[PDB]
Amino acid sequence: LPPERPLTNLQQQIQQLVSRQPNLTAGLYFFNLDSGASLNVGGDQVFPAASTIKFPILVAFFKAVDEGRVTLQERLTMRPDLIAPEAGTLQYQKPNSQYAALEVAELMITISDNTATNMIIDRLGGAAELNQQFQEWGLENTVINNPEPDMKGTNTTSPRDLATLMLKIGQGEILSPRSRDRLLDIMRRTVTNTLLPAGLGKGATIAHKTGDIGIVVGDAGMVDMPNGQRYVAAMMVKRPYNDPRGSELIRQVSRMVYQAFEKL
Repeated sequence: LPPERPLTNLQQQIQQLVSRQPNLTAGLYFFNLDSGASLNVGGDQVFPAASTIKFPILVAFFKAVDEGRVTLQERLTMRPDLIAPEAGTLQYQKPNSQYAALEVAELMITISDNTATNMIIDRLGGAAELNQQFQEWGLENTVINNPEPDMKGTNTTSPRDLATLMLKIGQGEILSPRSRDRLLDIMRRTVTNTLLPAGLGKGATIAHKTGDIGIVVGDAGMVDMPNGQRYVAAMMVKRPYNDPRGSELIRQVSRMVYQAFEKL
C-alpha cells in the first residue's frame, strides 16, 4: 500500500462542518488505497459501537470457519438467554429452534439481527474470547461489554478500528480468500443504506455495516468507485435521540470525500 498522506484542505473543511454542529460529536477516518490520501477527524476516539461491532464479529466468525472451529452448516440454537429485542427476525421464532451458522451470521449483518449476534458471540466462545481476537488484529478500542442490542451503548469501537479492519480484509489479510469474499458479499446486502452509501456517486459499490442506538449513529466499510479507486471509510456520531442531523452529517461527509476523490 502507498503511504498515508493527509488531505489537509479537505480534512480542514470536514472539521469545520463537524465542529459547527452544537449537540453532535463526530469521529471519522477515511483512507484511499491508490493515492494514500487520508482523513482523520476524531477517528481515534472511542464511541459506543452500536451495531457496527457486528462487522468485527463477522470477521471472527469466518476466522473460526477458516480454522475448522465452526462450520457453515452446523446448527446453532436460539436459546432463551440469547433472544434479544430490537432489530432482527429470529426473535419471532420458537425459543430453542435451530439455524445454520452461516444463515445466522448473515442475518447478524444484513438486518442487524441482535438475537443472531448473541448466538454468534456465544458460539465463538463469548465476549472475552472475541475481545482478545480484536486486540490481535490491532483494534485498540473495539470491545464487547454486553449482549445486543446493548441500547445503553456499553460496547465500544473507533472509526480508525473499523476502517483499518476493513483495509486489512480488503487487502486479503486475516481471512482466507473464500471467507473474505463471503464476508464482502454479505456486507453488500445490508438493508440500511441511508448513511455512507447515500453520499456515493452512481455506480460506486460499498460493503459496510451501519449502527444506530438512537443516541449514536455510524457506518463503516469499503467503497469501490467507478474510476477504479478504492477507499475505506468509517464515521460515528453522538446525537440527541434519533436526531436527523446526525445521519445527515454522515451523508454530507460521505459525499464530500467521494467527490474529492472523484476530482483527484
